[PDB]
Amino acid sequence: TATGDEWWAKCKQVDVLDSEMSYYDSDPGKHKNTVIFLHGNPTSSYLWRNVIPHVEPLARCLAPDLIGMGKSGKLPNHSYRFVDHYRYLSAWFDSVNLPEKVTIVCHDWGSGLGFHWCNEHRDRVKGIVHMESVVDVIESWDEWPDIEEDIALIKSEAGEEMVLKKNFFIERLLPSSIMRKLSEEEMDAYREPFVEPGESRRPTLTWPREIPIKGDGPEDVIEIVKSYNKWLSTSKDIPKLFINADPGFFSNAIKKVTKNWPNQKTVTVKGLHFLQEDSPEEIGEAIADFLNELT
Ligand SMILES: O=c1n(Cc2ccc(O)cc2)[nH]c2c(Cc3ccccc3)nc(-c3ccc(O)cc3)c[n+]12
Repeated sequence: TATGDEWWAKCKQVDVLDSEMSYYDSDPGKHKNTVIFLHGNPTSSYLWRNVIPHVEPLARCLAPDLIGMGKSGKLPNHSYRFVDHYRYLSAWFDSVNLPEKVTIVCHDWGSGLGFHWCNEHRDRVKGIVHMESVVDVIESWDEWPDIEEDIALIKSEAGEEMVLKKNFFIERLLPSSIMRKLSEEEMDAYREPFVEPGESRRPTLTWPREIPIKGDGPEDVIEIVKSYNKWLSTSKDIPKLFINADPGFFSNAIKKVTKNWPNQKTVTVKGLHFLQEDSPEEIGEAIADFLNELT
């Protein structure tokens, strides 16, 4: 239904350091909860468009486009590592009138950014809802989807060609992990940030190169994931909602990683990796119920 123009015309923009980030912000009013939605690779705030209306009745809902993605600014040095994204997203957090306690709803690399933000601002966290999330370092490939060889390929010089020239993540990976078929308006919304070939597509390539593989990953990312995984593994006072996807992609592995995490509820919905496009109403209602139980 809702087109890219329709969605981004509901969004605001805010200067962030040298650049600017676009974001959805629900209409100002009286509200008891503030919920931030973080997408990952290769999507944008558009990914939450059908989830958010089920949470807005009870929360101010923010959804930023990460730097270089959606309608946020492109960085001239083309450097979009995890640590760069966190720099701009942290500044964004500081610029949108957040109350003292927020709930984070995150997905894919958005969960990596959000988990790290929560671990660094533990006093600001009311709750965490996560799905298909970066919950741990990948220490043995046998407990995870078998993408070892794909990651090796994407780290190779063939990565530049697959992504920058052929837009592999948008054109092949994205539709392959959505059970239904996206309308052309929906698929154009995901295309829009990356229509120009070359370095405009750089974030969708840098993101998989950051994947924290023990002994094979960037060590700044590994150290961050290890530290937020330790903290999460005993976060007794942080109510957590793991939305498990069936069949999912990482969902099976995440179930095993977090089986002994305290204060995590699990709700299951139908979907592959981009579960928001297959079960948005179930995902939004679960978040609504989760916030309702918080009070
Ligand atoms: O880093 C990657 N994350 C971040 C992440 C890590 C651990 C975790 O628990 C959660 C999230 N995710 C991916 C995905 C996921 C996906 C995207 C779209 C469709 C299907 C699957 N797929 C790849 C990849 C797949 C083929 C390739 O040829 C190259 C890369 C890489 N990552």
